[PDB]
Parts: sequence; structure tokens; C-alpha cells
Amino acid sequence: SKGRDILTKTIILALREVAPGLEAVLEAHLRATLNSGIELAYDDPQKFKEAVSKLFGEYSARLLEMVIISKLKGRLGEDIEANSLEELVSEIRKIYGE
Amino acid sequence: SKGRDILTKTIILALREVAPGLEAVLEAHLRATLNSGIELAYDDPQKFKEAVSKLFGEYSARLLEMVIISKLKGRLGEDIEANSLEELVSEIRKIYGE
Amino acid sequence: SKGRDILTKTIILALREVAPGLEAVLEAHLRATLNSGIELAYDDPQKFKEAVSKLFGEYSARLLEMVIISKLKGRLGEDIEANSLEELVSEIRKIYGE
Amino acid sequence: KGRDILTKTIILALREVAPGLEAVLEAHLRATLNSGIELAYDDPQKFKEAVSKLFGEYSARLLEMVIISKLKGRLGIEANSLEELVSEIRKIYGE
Ligand SMILES: [Zn+2]
Ligand SMILES: [Zn+2]
Ligand SMILES: [Zn+2]
Ligand SMILES: [Zn+2]
Repeated sequence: SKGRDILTKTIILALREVAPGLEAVLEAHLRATLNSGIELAYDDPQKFKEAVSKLFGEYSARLLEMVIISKLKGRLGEDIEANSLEELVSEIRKIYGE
Repeated sequence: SKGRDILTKTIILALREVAPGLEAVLEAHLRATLNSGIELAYDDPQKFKEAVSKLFGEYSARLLEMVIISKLKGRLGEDIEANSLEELVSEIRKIYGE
Repeated sequence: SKGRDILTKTIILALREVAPGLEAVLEAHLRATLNSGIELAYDDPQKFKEAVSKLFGEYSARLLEMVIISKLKGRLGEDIEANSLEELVSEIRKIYGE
Repeated sequence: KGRDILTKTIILALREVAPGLEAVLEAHLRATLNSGIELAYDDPQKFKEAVSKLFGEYSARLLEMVIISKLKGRLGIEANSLEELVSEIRKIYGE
């Protein structure tokens, strides 16, 4: 779906902004532990967060969550008030009628 | 200085926003390894970045850097142009003539 | 108890072997998130492991667990079978009859 | 052979930690250094630095300790660092 694609792609761009290899590192982790990709952020935000926490810890996971939200606010601009990835996905679904 | 105070407080608030124990954890790390506090971010940004990287790795350090820059822009001017903590400190010093 | 003492001492020395600040860093994390100390490893190994995983991620938590098990092995019995901290504590309790 | 034994031993250690650690570390090493796990033998100092960049110094030190322990287990003897470990392997196979 459109919302799913924008979230996934925007997260990937954020990972690339952090460092060249973060996409590869996180994807290696997601594939090996959940047989999933970055799309998990949209499909199951809670599980995605838990997976990131298992990779670098909760502090790092929270930092990533904060960055992702800030980046989506920068792309979608309009009224994003989410404080969590779960809230962010909920808002995206409302914006795109999903 | 005004700039040192503003940068340090902004970082401290960011850590508290991340999670309840991040301030204590990072401060324990800086105290034990460099006998310094969070003010090190202003006094020697490169050393501060290096220290955070030693605590959680470079991916996590980068995420914190991005979050700090974003929060300072919201504190001072929506668009300081700094893309690194070093540039951020340089810009703050230019703004306050420090 | 003797078992609690031996396990706690083993962990503390392992932390100091890793790096000068690890004891302080892990203790800051345990204090802030669980109002507990390193003794939690004996009192509730599952919770201790979960806490370390929240600090540095599961891969790092596993490495620490592996080190703790290896150290206790070469201290008590070079024959114990523990593969997890919970199993290690269970074995210590049986060995000391606690 | 020394460079092959250290590499194979490291990989086995990574697998004992968790299923995806090998994949995770290799993804990191080749995005950042276009290198593999053999960097541990070719340049142990750099390898440790690379691992430190992935999870931090505390985690990298823990991995070093586990690697030294494992290699000692399948090889035998004196080594408390990765640099010394590689220096010892060289002496055993004249490298
Ligand atoms: Zn990808
Ligand atoms: Zn001042
Ligand atoms: Zn006692
Ligand atoms: Zn040791």
C-alpha cells in the first residue's frame, strides 16, 4: 500500500543517513531473527521496535524511533503528533485511508 | 557560557526524553572513562562523540548526534545548518560570540 | 548466601576485566531501571539478563552470559552444564544446597 | 593455516552467541571496510576497532574475551588480547 511504501522507504533513507551500513546491519538482524524486512515497521510496529531493541539495546532503539518519527514529520509534514512508532503508523494509515 | 549552558541542558533533556536511565548511564560512562560530564559535548565535541561511540557503538552515537542537532535547532533556530556535533558547537559559539 | 556471594563476585570481577567503566555503567542502568544491583543476577537471573539486553542488546547480553558461565565453571566445577544464567544459578543452588 | 584457523574459530564463536550474529557482523565489516572476518588475523587492531563501532567497546571487549577463550579451547596458550592471539598463532605455524 502507499502508506506502507512511504514509511518503509523513509525509514531506509533514515538508516542510510545514520551510516552507510545500517540498512544492511538491521536487515541482516531482521531476516535472521524474524525472517522479515524493514516493512515490519508498518506491519507490526511493536515487533519492529522489540527487534531493534534486541540488536542495539533499548536506548539505541528509542533513539531510532525518535529519528524515524522526526523524518516522517519532515516528509509528510502535516499534523504528525505521534510519540511512538505505533502512533506514527496509526497516523499514516489515517492520512492514506488504510 | 550561554552556549555551553544551552547545549548541555538541551542534551540532558534529550537523554531524559529517550529513557529514564540514559542520563545516569551515559554520565557513569563519561565519569569512569574521561572524568567528565555531559558538558564535554560543548568542551570537546569530538571526544564526546568518541565516548558515546565507545558506549553503544557508532550507529547509536550517530543517532544521538542527529537527535541532539534536531533538538538544538528547535531550541535556537529551526535551521542551524550543522550536520555534526562539531559544526553545531562551532555555530553556537558564532551565535553567542564565544 | 555462599552461592549468591560467589556469583556476584564472579560477575563483578568479569566486569572489571572487560573495562574500567563497565561496573559503573551496568550498575547505573540496573539502579535506574530496576532499583537493583548486580546481585539481581542471582536473585532473578531472567530479569538480570533482560536488563542487560535492554542496555546493550541481546548479542552483547549473550556474550556477557557466556563469559559469566565460563568464569564460574573455572571456579566451581569444570563439569557444570549450564547454558544460560538461569541454569547456572540453579546449579549453584544445588551445589551449595541453597 | 593460522589465518584459516582463527577465522573458522571466530565464526563458530559468533554462532554460539546467536543465529544472526555472523550475518550482522559480516554486513557491518563489508559495508565499512569491504572486509570479512579474516581481518581479525590480517589486522587484529583494526578488527577490534570495527567491532567496537558496531556495538561499543564493552561489547567488543566481551567478544574478544570469548574469542580468546574459544581459540585457546581448540588450540590448547598465552594470550589476553587479539593482537597477542594472532601473534601466537603465527609462531605455531611459522607465519
Ligand atoms: Zn534493503
Ligand atoms: Zn556558563
Ligand atoms: Zn550471603
Ligand atoms: Zn579472562
